[PDB]
Amino acid sequence: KKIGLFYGTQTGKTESVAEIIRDEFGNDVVTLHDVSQAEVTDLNDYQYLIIGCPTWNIGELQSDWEGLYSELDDVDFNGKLVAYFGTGDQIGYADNFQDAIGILEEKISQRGGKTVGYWSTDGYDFNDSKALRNGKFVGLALDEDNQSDLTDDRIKSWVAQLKSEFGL
Repeated sequence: KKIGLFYGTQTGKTESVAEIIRDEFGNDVVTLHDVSQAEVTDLNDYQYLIIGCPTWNIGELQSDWEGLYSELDDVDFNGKLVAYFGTGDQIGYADNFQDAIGILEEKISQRGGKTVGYWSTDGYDFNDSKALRNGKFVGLALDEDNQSDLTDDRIKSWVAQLKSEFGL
């Protein structure tokens, strides 16, 4: 009803985590939007947003999201609070781990969005990332290929953090 969660997914992991995030928030607070069936103008309807996008393209963005990216200039995000999460492989993409959410954040904050939900890089083994803001990632970094046993606990901690930041 109040937080719009827009995700794009390739193998379905970002979508399953989006449903978990939805449940952790509860009370009909978050409405899920698969970006394959969304329009950029749908983002304008929320004052609270959660952007989900995996990184599997070594120097490109998830197809569904790749499309919306070009039209992100058509939307004013000033006043909106935005959080980010994505899936990736810190070993197979050591130099580009979670690049997708960093690209998205750069664009959105330029348009006026305020990033909420920074997440610690501790416990990850990678080299670089466009999502790296230096001591923290721009949002929740998940790795189901190497750290699937840490996923639910990470989601649990991040949602508790977002509850405070979003004022829930």
